[PDB]
Amino acid sequence: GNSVTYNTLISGLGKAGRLEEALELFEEMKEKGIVPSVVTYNTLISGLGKAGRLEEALELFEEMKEKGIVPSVVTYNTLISGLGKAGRLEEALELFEEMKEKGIVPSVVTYNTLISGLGKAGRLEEALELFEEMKEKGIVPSVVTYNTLISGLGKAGRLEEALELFEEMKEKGIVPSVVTYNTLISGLGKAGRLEEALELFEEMKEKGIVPSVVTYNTLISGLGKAGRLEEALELFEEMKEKGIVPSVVTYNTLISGLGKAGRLEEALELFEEMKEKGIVPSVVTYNTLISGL
Repeated sequence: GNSVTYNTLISGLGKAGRLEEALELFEEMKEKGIVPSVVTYNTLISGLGKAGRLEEALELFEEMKEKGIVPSVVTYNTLISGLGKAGRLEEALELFEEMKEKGIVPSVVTYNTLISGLGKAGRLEEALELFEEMKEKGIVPSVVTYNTLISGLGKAGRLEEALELFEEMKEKGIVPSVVTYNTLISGLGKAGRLEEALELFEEMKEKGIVPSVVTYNTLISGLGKAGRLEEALELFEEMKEKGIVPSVVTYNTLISGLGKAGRLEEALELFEEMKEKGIVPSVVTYNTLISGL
């Protein structure tokens, strides 16, 4: 047993999940003073990552550094992924800087990862810039990345820039996720801009993706306060003739907007129809029927 034996053996242990034994195997691949392969390090360290075991992985990465062994994307990208899941962002950005300083090219999933991170930790403006580096060196922003920026801006209330990133999204060709559109919906909705919203709902239902219940709900909430009851009923019987389950929020909304605009009976049979589908009639609905008699 020299080298590649050990390595493939580790390929097997690794895939089997028998990792501690692999680490110990490394201990015997080191005690007698031997050098493993970059492949081995990659896999072993990847396992180290997946199973949380991160710091040891870093130390082994440094050990690899003192061995002259050159990392390779998936290596770094892993490290990064690890540090990111644990939110140790800045250190990972540091190592990423090391990466680009040693000539190795950050991938797309790389930036995607960083951005996932920095977005999660809110520091957005630091990351938009990473993303713009990302375009300036060519690498295509996958839907992941974009949607990240989108949710970011969304909760940050930059609004406009996002829509730009959104209308430069579809134009670039890539497909806008569902979560995207529903979040955008939250965007325009909060701002109470029904028009541009609904038209983006038109722009989404025309591309082959299906709106979540949340979209409907909020939409008809905005409309719920907007007094355009009719088109809301339209979207909600459409909701029926689309399959989506009307949440208690939605039903309570319609019934409240109907409780805002009299009609009475329709809402009562809507209340029956609400029960027949199994639901928890919230007291606010009841009080809605109170404030209308």
